[PDB]
Amino acid sequence: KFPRVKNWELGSITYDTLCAQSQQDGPCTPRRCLGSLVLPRPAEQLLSQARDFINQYYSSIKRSGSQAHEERLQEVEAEVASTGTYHLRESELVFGAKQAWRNAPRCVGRIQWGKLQVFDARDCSSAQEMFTYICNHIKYATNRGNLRSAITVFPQRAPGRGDFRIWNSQLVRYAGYRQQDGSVRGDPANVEITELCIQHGWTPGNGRFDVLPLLLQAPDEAPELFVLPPELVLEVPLEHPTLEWFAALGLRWYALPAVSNMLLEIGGLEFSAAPFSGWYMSTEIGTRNLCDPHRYNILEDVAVCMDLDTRTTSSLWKDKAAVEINLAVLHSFQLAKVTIVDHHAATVSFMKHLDNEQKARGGCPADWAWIVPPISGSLTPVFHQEMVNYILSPAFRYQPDPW
Amino acid sequence: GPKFPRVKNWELGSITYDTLCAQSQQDGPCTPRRCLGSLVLPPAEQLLSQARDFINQYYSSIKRSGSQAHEERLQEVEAEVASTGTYHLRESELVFGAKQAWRNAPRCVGRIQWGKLQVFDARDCSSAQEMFTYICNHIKYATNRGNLRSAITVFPQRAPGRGDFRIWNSQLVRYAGYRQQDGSVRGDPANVEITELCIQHGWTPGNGRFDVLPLLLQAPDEAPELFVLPPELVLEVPLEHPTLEWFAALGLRWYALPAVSNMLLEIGGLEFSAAPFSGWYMSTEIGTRNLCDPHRYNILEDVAVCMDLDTRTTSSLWKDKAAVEINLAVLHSFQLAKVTIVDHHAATVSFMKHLDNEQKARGGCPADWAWIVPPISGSLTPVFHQEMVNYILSPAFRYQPDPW
Ligand code: HEM
Ligand code: HEM
Ligand SMILES: N=C(NCCC[C@H](N)C(=O)N[C@@H](CCN)C(N)=O)N[N+](=O)[O-]
Ligand SMILES: N=C(NCCC[C@H](N)C(=O)N[C@@H](CCN)C(N)=O)N[N+](=O)[O-]
Ligand SMILES: C[C@H](O)[C@H](O)[C@H]1CNc2nc(N)[nH]c(=O)c2N1
Ligand SMILES: C[C@H](O)[C@H](O)[C@H]1CNc2nc(N)[nH]c(=O)c2N1
Ligand SMILES: [Zn+2]
Repeated sequence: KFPRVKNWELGSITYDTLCAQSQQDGPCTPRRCLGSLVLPRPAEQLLSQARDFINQYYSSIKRSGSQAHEERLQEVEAEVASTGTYHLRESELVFGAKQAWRNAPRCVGRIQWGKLQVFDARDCSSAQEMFTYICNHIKYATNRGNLRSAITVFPQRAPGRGDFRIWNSQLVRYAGYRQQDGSVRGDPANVEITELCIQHGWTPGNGRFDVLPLLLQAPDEAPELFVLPPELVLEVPLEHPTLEWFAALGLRWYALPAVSNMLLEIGGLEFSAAPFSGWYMSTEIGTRNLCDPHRYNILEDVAVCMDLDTRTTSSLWKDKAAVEINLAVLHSFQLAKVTIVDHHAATVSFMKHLDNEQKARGGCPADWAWIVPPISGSLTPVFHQEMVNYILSPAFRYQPDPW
Repeated sequence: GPKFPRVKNWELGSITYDTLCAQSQQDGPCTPRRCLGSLVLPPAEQLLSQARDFINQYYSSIKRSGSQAHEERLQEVEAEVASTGTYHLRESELVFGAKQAWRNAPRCVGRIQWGKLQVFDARDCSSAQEMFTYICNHIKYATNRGNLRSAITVFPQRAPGRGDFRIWNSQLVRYAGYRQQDGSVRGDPANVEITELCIQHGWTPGNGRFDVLPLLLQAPDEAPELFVLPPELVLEVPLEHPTLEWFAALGLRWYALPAVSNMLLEIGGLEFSAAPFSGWYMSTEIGTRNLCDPHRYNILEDVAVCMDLDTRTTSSLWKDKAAVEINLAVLHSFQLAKVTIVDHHAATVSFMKHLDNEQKARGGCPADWAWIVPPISGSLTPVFHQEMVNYILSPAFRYQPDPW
């Protein structure tokens, strides 16, 4: 029943009893674990999810069982029985948003979960309106390099009607232009979305870091193209602290990470468009985006620049190159006074979070493969920490691409 | 589409379906409610079906499934288990089972070599002293003066009532761990307990940072006897860095032969409580875990100081910089001393090749992602981008309780 969770660096042991609160199934079975896979292969229902969430809400404000709680439960009941759905009060939406983040098994920056600026954009009715909301989110979230965690929530999904959607995976991304020989100019992960924009009328550029335009879609309407104001998108030029030649690579990366393709679920209500943003962990840029073989794959260039023996693996030219690249990122952002957290500082904070959560809820869902950084795994405390992964709600989930 | 786990490699975009998982006959630690994938430690009738299953596996491997020899061996096993409670494997069956266990090991990234394993049968062994002889022969052959050769020595199987054959040490070669007066540990903290058992058993302990421990071998129903390994047999590699001339002055060293010895080899229901196996190292086992783990030698800070790095702030990546040089030092000294070793880049690339081989051969390959991805430079190796299905196949290697 209750799993024994152990830390092999300290020898400490805990028991996760929070997992018993999981109402949704994961991909694993007793016959085989599929935990390393990235994606997941009625009034009665909604009403129970709803009641559960309203319960979670009143416990949070410690007025559980009070009159306000009973009344709110009747309100939800009344509305669903009559209309087959219901709506969240703004304070409830704020609570749910923070809970969804807190329960995100794959997020290592959850120690911040309680500090989330929630923008209610549920009174939105057009791509143009979505665009203004998104532009405000960015201005606020970016805050002159002193990033602030924020989420903007658009109109919930409705039976029969189409979903409100942001077609980009993130609010800010660089284009990927397929060229003559199947090669790619820019970010290879964004080839498809870069072409969808062009197909909808965007005048493509020809650089390695062309910030893409947003394709916003209001219910049952073809998406609309919007270009983000260059001054709204803060970027950081990457230069190395000692290798004067690094800058010559002209590498640069935007300061704001803001997933916009995930779905936010609360009390059974589904918000198909709810972009969120906190701040980068340096490895996301230095390791994954700049070094993945299917991304900017610059590992070799930096290696040759450092004059390394890229002739053999055992020379570890790749490992050496990666480290400087990550150092270059940390340095640059620090130099541009833009918020960023290295993977050591980040994982250290997660461990406290795991402790805070152990005492607060008796456990914490975590996905090991995602919590452990892409470089220097065992050198971080999370590597040595066993973790239990299960699905809690409020939750952020993946959803199909709208095309 | 196919009703089997879909597996994707996000670097190449390719897909496969694992159908091999259908063959697993033992539940794992997970359930639809929660994944415990990251946890390290998560009846004549029953023995009969396990054995029949194995025999079938054997005859399939030699392409004689359904034949008379097959149907006769099955008859033979039932007869034997029927009038004794257990049964015995044939030479060729043990060799096939030992290799399959290696082959089925979810946590081993070196499985591409599973085919080339030297199986030393030692089921005749009847004393602790003879256990020592067998082990010394293993080390001698496996070490092969630096050109390591995969091998496993199988001792007598667990018998009804009779005591198990057990090697008390975790590996045939391990360094001592001495608890100090002030609380710290001299040597390898991981082996503090076994070092204490070697002493409670008459061993005259040394006081170095790298003292090779003696072996505590145990024959059925007898207390363990203490055997000291002849130094000439235990090959060690002094570590030095290729350009940091001062690294050699740290006096760090590591043995060449990794030989797990506390694992139980299970074949067709038979349990081999003592069956030490050895291959060769992946540089990160030494350079990253053993030398840099906080609870091991913990030399990260020392090395960082020597490189004159700013250990006051995390964002300097002093830990990352040192770990890299240490790992390179392990690779450089092994290459220098002509001792077999493989870095995490070559190792993982060869494992990708293995996955591709097993896809065609068995329709899948059970793998533990957390154990396959190396402790450093994770996403720089191809396995990180490879999804993996994990399940228990038999024969297999299993953890077993400490004999004491
Ligand atoms: C305060 C700064 C934060 C940091 C440093 C942080 C860091 C991370 C990192 C490293 C990842 C993995 C990214 C990847 O490898 O693709 C992640 C995933 C995630 N984070 Fe956070 N996070 C932070 C804030 C937030 C906020 C504000 C939210 C939303 C309210 C959030 C929601 C999530 C979710 C949903 C995932 C998993 C997404 C997926 O499955 O792909 N994070 N976070
Ligand atoms: C040929 C060279 C080999 C290499 C490079 C190799 C490499 C590895 C590595 C890196 C690990 C993980 C070590 C750890 O983190 O504790 C491992 C685990 C394992 N290997 Fe291999 N291996 C090789 C040969 C063998 C052989 C000969 C066998 C058995 C016949 C074997 C059986 C296993 C098993 C069962 C595990 C997991 C044990 C556990 O759960 O602690 N390996 N191997
Ligand atoms: N630090 C954050 N990182 C989010 C990183 C998102 C990642 N770069 C990405 O592209 N994720 C894919 C999912 C990749 N499996 C997506 N569709 O958004 N988030 N934040 O709020 O501060
Ligand atoms: N390279 C190998 N490494 C074996 C790794 C052994 C590891 N150092 C260790 O101490 N393992 C624990 C098991 C930890 N789960 C043990 N009890 O032997 N194996 N080989 O045959 O080539
Ligand atoms: C196949 C494997 O699950 C996949 O590559 C995972 C591993 N760990 C990860 N960890 C983080 N933070 N982000 C990722 O995208 C991944 N990808
Ligand atoms: C808690 C976590 O399971 C533990 O630290 C695991 C992770 N991956 C590992 N991988 C290998 N090869 N060896 C190990 O000892 C571990 N330890
Ligand atoms: Zn699992």
